[PDB]
Amino acid sequence: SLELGAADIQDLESFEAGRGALPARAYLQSDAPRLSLNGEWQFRLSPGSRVAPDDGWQLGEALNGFESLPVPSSWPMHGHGAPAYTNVQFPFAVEPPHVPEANPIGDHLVVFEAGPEFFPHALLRFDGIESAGTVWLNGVELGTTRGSRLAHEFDVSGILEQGENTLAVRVAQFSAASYVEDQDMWWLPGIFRDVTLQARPAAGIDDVFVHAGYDHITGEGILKVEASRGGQAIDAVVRVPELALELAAGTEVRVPAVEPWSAEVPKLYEAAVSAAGESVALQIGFRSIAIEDAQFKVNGRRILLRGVNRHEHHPRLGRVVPRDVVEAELRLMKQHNINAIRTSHYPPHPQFLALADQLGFYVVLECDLETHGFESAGWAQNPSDDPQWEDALVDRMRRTVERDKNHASVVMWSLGNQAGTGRNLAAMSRWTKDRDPSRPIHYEGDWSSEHVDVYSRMYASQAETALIGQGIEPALNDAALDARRRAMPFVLCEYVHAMGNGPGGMSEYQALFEKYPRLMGGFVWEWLEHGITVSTADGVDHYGYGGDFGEEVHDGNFVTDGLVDADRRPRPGLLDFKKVIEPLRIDVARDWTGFTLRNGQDFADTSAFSFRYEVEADGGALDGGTVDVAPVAPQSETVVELPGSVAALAAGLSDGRPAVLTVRAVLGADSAWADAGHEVAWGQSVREPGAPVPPAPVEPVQVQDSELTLGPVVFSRATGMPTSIGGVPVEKLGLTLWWAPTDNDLGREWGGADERPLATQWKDAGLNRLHTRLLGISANPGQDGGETLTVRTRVSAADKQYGVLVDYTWSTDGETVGLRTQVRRDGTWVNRGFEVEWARIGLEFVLGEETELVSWFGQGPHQSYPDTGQGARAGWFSLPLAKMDVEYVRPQECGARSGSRSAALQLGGRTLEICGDPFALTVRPYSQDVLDAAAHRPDLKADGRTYLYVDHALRGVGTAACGPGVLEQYRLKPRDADFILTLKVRS
Amino acid sequence: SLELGAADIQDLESFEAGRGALPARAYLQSDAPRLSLNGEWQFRLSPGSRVAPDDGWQLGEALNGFESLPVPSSWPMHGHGAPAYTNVQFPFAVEPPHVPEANPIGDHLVVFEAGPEFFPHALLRFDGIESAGTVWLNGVELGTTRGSRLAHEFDVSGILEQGENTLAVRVAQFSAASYVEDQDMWWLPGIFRDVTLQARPAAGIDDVFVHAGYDHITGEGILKVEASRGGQAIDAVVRVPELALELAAGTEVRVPAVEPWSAEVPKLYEAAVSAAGESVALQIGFRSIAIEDAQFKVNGRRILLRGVNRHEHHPRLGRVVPRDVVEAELRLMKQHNINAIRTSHYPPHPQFLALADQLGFYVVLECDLETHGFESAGWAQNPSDDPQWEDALVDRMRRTVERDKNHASVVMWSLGNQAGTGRNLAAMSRWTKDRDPSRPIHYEGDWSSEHVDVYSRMYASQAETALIGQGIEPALNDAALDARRRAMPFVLCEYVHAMGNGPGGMSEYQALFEKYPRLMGGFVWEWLEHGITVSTADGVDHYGYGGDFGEEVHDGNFVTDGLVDADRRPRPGLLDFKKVIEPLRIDVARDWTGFTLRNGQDFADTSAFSFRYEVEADGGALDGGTVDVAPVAPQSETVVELPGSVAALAAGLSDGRPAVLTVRAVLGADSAWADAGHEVAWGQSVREPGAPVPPAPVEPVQVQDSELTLGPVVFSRATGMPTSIGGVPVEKLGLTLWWAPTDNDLGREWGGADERPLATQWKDAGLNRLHTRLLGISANPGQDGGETLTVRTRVSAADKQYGVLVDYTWSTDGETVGLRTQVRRDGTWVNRGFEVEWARIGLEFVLGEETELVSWFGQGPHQSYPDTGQGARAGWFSLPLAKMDVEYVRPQECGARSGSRSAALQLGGRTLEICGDPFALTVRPYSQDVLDAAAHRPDLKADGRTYLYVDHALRGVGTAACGPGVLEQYRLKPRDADFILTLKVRS
Ligand SMILES: OC[C@H]1O[C@@H](O)[C@H](O)[C@@H](O)[C@H]1O
Ligand SMILES: OC[C@H]1O[C@@H](O)[C@H](O)[C@@H](O)[C@H]1O
Ligand SMILES: OC[C@H]1O[C@@H](O)[C@H](O)[C@@H](O)[C@H]1O
Ligand SMILES: OC[C@H]1O[C@@H](O)[C@H](O)[C@@H](O)[C@H]1O
Ligand SMILES: OC[C@H]1O[C@@H](O)[C@H](O)[C@@H](O)[C@H]1O
Ligand SMILES: OC[C@H]1O[C@@H](O)[C@H](O)[C@@H](O)[C@H]1O
Ligand code: NA
Ligand code: NA
Repeated sequence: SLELGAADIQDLESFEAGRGALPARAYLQSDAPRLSLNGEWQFRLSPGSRVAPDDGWQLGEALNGFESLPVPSSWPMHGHGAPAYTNVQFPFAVEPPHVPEANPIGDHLVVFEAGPEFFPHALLRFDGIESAGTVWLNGVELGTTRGSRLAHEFDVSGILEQGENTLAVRVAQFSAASYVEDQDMWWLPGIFRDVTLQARPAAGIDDVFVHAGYDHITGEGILKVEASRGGQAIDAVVRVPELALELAAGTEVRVPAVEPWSAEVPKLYEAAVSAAGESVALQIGFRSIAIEDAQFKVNGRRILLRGVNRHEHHPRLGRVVPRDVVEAELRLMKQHNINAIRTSHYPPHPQFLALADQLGFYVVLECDLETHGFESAGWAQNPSDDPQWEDALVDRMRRTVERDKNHASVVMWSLGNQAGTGRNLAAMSRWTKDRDPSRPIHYEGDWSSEHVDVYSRMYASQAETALIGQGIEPALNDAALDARRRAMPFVLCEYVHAMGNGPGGMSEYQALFEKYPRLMGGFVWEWLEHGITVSTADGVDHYGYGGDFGEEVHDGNFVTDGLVDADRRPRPGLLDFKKVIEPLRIDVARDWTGFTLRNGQDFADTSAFSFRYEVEADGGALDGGTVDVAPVAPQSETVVELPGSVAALAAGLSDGRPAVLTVRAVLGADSAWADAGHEVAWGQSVREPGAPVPPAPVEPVQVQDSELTLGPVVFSRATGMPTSIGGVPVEKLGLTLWWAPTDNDLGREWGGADERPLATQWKDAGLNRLHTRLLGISANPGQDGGETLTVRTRVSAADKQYGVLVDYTWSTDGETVGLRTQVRRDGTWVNRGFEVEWARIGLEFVLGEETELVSWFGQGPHQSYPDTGQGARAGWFSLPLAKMDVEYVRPQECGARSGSRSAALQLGGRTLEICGDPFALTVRPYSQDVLDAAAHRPDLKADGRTYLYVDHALRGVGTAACGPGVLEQYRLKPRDADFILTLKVRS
Repeated sequence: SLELGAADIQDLESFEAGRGALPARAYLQSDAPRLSLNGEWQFRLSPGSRVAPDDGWQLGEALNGFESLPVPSSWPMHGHGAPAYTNVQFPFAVEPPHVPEANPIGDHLVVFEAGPEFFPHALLRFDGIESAGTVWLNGVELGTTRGSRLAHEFDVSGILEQGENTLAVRVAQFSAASYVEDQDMWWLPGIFRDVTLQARPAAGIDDVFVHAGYDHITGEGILKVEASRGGQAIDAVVRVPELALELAAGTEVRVPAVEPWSAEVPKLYEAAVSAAGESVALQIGFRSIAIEDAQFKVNGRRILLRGVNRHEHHPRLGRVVPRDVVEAELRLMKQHNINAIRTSHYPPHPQFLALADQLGFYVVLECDLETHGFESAGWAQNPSDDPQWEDALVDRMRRTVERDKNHASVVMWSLGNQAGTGRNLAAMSRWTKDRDPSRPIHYEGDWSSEHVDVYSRMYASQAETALIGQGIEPALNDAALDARRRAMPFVLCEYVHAMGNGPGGMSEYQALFEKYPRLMGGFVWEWLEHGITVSTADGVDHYGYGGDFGEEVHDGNFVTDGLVDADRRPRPGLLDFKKVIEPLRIDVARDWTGFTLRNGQDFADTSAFSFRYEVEADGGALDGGTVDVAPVAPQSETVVELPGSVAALAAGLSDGRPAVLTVRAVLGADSAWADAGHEVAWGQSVREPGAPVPPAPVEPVQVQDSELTLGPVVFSRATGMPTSIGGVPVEKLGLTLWWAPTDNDLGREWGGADERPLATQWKDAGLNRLHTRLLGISANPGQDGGETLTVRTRVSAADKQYGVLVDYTWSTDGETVGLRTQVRRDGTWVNRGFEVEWARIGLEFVLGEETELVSWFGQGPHQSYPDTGQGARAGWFSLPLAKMDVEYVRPQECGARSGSRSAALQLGGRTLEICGDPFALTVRPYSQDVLDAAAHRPDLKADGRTYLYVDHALRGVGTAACGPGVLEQYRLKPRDADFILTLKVRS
């Protein structure tokens, strides 16, 4: 046997959960001496095990080949190799437990000093190594690590020396464990969480298990704090000063009056558990979880989960998320009405849990297990059902549960994600139910729900969710399993996939969640885009995605699918989500005399809020103030009268003049997660402006050799299009039916005979390449010598027989211009046997000047499409042109402002004003073809023109990249249509 | 009505066949004064009719805007606009008769002088204008032209002036006629054929209709020459000196003994038809065409059509083909055994016909009509069935027939191509049968064959062709039409689509053509690639195809689909086609005592040929000479004994020594189309070399720290691959299963549930991204202390569970190296529910040095794949590395030499020699990934290495880009396999 590296590879191919580590336990704050070994280490990278040197480097001998590297790190974020993104597909041949030859091996070394406080006993702790570590101290092998996002501790007693010590860690990127770590995220090897030396004094405390329940009938807490050392229960004293408690560890007591913990009111009691040689500090939240009457209840009440799936990602550091970024992102979540987090799909940094306890989130704490890449082979060889993997998978669940079991915020344990079904998942569930019956078990992969306590799905349609909400879904074949599942509450562990422009359809889910007790709510996929900061050859920073790092196989921009970008800047979807899930409902009366207020919270009343009103008109705010609202109980409602000055204004306003009344609930005082005045909920009542009044057509058409003039409009006799309006140059005017496909439009809409993505349907139909033929131009008699001008055109595409006849009728009184557009289908819009849907029915004006500022009356400030824009409120808005865009990583259709009634574009020294019945407004400095072709933001370039889109109709954006497409009510099928606009130019 | 250009556009949208032209007539060589107006004209281009100036330019006033342009020309070939390629799809919206707004309008002007010989009567002739011309002379509008490849003449009597004249022609690229001119070719506007002034003397001859039949029973000619002036029969004298004839025009006579015309023996008789004021010169070929007993017969005998489809294209001049290029390409066709031409899909230059008469080709002369782009809408609005188009389509057929009716080479009239079915095609057929019953009518678009005389198909499979050949195809529903069609002879007007590497499957068609009298033969699609010469930014010339000229819609490289490149350089397909269709069959006896000879000609005996033999061995020619063969009658065979010295050599050769006997039929004397010694047919008998003798394994394996040595081979202990063989550096050795997709592999194979192109099947299966895992390396006991080395590997792809186990066993005696490769499937090669076919089972050696010369024993000199290579004969070959490649316009798999038994690569100062049972040999200076990624030849770059492919199995190439894919016998399904090679390095 002559090949090199055989012993290293046999270890990497092991089915065992590693070796040599101390038993799994909780992460505990203790007074035992602690030394962090994080800092600058030495690092050497080899391309695989067979060439990784065996040169005594573990002693500090072979310094050459090594260079400085920060630890913790994801090493490809620091110039060593490259990140690689795959969604489902494995990046290596699927033949478990074997590893590919190209397998980056990273050797890490650090020298540190240990004082006498670390003797006689100490351990070394590793909070995360992706994916396989072998650890040596002073040349002695301590053992190995498996379970990339799980903690391992090694006893160093008798190996650690007083004074200098040399720690060496060989990390393999790929191992047998990679087959059970196939999450949809970047593959990033490294020692990516804390490395800590901890003294283990005699008569200490190794593990603690807090049991802190709440009896909602009596208001009592139920407390038992177990404590152990070396696997044996120990005498220890538990002190909870705020509750006047001093009790023995291991005894259950009833605490007469506790304030219970919830995400809404995250009450924590400081406690200490003390033995002779060590004391542990705890924060105890009293809460009990129950499943009863097909409802998920906390402290005796059904709750509504307004959730996100949170991965750990940083655009420059990879899987290392600095604490300040964590704290800020959790506050950002609370600022957007989120109350729940799923740790997709592995345990988070150990210090995350205390922050969730403190700020208040219901947490689904998920084990590091995902075998999704076996699905393509019908789950053949799936680790979850293979006996050889049982110990490894039970170990993952054990380490997951033991680490985080003391945290009130953890309300459910999840077995993993997309791991199929099998005997080892059942073993993990059995182990967990025996160890910790206080928390229900979650796992979506087995729809029969045989081994879980809630029924979980991902991306079930709104329609199917309504059936489940009513308890009327189709039955499982096994009547006993059906009876069990039908009596379970239902959660969407992933829904409304938030990739690109979207997600559409959030309101339809939310109405169901709020109506049906069996529906627990849902967790958006996902909180963040995993963009990675890169730069062009000219130094322009932007986010990269799959394939931008030379990957042979990858899934492109499916890793940029979040509510916020990788720097935690909100996408429009987050602003809409905040509104959709707002925990108070404010319904303002049409007559402005008051509002109905529903408190949708589960535990808190409305006393935390200040209720403010404001009336705005074109000239600015006409009135505003606060109203005193007697606190409304959870799940109750009331009617609140507004001050008489508000209704007096409504009465006084001349009909047709626009005005907006907004009632908002803001924090009355600072909280831990936002300042006083932070807006939580709002409602409005709008007095809409009258429809536009087209001008009397009293100006005649003047005929020149090559142009026509009609008041302030000049037209080409060769094209029929305006070439200037009030001196604003017009390069082109034409009909639009298409937009640059969103990420959702690039997804297949399964079901029905046509499974092409909408983008492909449009391409095949030629909708991305429309052309216009001029049929004729004629003047018609107007008023008092004036005339109208009708330009007749037909729009179609090369090689197609279908078209739309489009007639433009122009009129003017010399100041205002009227434009009537009439669209009539000429032939059936069917291509390849299927109907061709449209993106819009609108006009594109290409103006020969740049726009500095865009103002409008409608909704805003951010974009809105028919099935989004919940967060866009009625009002007057004004933005610099650059701020109208949306910085999606892959540029795509975005930035439309639906529901507009008037718009004004400042183009140098002139203002172009447009009025209509509701229209969508978009303004860009580059064309739709530039937007479509661009794969990253630096591909966009301004060309000196203004591209102005006025849409009479728009389709929705849906979630077709993963889950439901556009719901029927928001689809735009071909139709005939007519609409009027008025235009004016002010100088 | 205020738009510009309305009158011009109404004319362009006219359904009429133009206006003002003289009646259609023959192209006739006459003694009337003729002046060619070809030369340097003045030219101005506008983007459409609405902006095309009406500035009096027709008089020579508006010189500015005009620049010099050669006429004839295709104007986009001279920097004015750009060529655009579409196959089927129209490049404009389909709404006949309307034209798009973007419609290049080219104004052409020339001043010329006319002497007194052009008075009182003269005409102007235009032999082609694409697509719509309006003609003025001295400011007077003569009329308009429709039918782009048809001739028009205009009377200029009373308009032409003695002295200076100004001719003006406005040409529109697009018109209503574009809807009936949708051939698969470049769209190229221009005045692209001759412009001629012709005097029309009094008492002259306007038209002549030659009728020249042949009675094969008596050997007599049947002659009648009709002559007319102004539509009336005239007295004229017909003189045929070689036949001693002086007769009146309009009288039918029997000529006692004529030598008949055929493509094989194109006998022409010079004749003159003379009236008082004009004489016409003719070449008369006597031949009669008959359909009888379901056979197409000429001069009483069934013929076999060995044909090509000939478009008119030049890579720098467009639709203008210089006469010297025409003459050379026709000789090239004859040099490759072609005897028939289809003028796809329009009449050729008028002077082509005399060349076909003279050189000898059976011509299918096809009308300028193709409406293929209406098929996508179910033929809705198809001009062929629309009454408004009747006059226009009958006019096209009339002009087609009248121009060329006097030519013996025209044996069938074709109505057009891919024009669907309809009443106007029936009208065209009726008109033609009435006007010229001497020629059968062809049209493939109506499979019922109701209005034609032969049954024509395009790309019918070999299987379906065999059924038709036997008269057993499924019946038409109408019993009367079925009886008619079943009694028709059958032609493939297009078959064996010759795009890229291919066409495969030619032999299977040819065997049927030769076996079944009803099968007339076939015309390859197509003679030439329509490449257009372009240059890179660095000045590297190459051919461009669709999309290389900025087209919005195009069909890519489907215009480069020929047997020769646009400069008439043969592709390998032409060399194979020549052999497939060779008109003599030479079957050499295994014992080298003689050969059987079949004369497959229809009229000629074998007296034109010299029969030569040659015996070659490794050292060179051992013997050769000529053998006297008594002339063999058409369709007969004989046995010919070879000189005894040949068999004496065979007897004397030691068994296992290779030797090749080749018998060839060459021209004994110069012909009009090739020189004496030109090879027409050949056959061989091969004494094959013995199988390779692997060495005695008497050298042991020497183990070093990181390498192993086994005689002259060094191996890496990290990869198991050789790193040098005899000092030749080896960068990589591995198994191959894939090749860079050919044009055929990018085509869909219709039928069955899987219609992905093979290239897509491979991509989805990961066959283009295989990786290898090392399982182990071990030494085994050899002989007398020696050892063998077995390297065990597994080949698979990321995210797939299927693989192949590949074991390499190495042995050496210190000079020769033995390599045994064993391949075993591990799991089923099924992906997306369908079996994954392989391109090959072979080895790729990547050598770290450049190869200067490649030599081999096998077949050659050109490439061969399992279903091609008919033209590659057995022998010894040697080529510089560059000449091993094939210069396809889109680079793709090519250059394999199948059937090799030994190869030698000269790499600097060393020669690497390889021996095996039959293997395919390929050698390249760039990798397969470079070949696949390259879209044009300058994308290929040498990297300083040698890529050597040794294939134990290869799949065929088929014709799946259009028509049959690889036939079952040539497909390569996954299998287990083993094979032996020997290697030696000589310094
Ligand atoms: O777990 C390791 C990480 O822990 C975070 O809390 C810290 O802010 C980061 O800098 C890094 O050290
Ligand atoms: O003010 C900036 C941000 O800071 C928070 O503290 C505040 O409460 C939020 O509403 C947000 O506006
Ligand atoms: O009359 C203006 C027209 O210009 C053409 O160049 C274009 O193809 C048409 O779609 C239309 O825009
Ligand atoms: O028909 C026009 C063409 O005719 C060819 O015979 C000639 O060689 C070309 O130069 C061009 O004049
Ligand atoms: O010799 C060059 C070429 O020229 C032809 O005249 C000859 O007959 C052909 O066989 C070809 O070889
Ligand atoms: O042992 C050599 C190997 O090297 C790796 O880098 C490659 O992925 C494998 O396919 C194989 O070539
Ligand atoms: Na884009
Ligand atoms: Na290629």
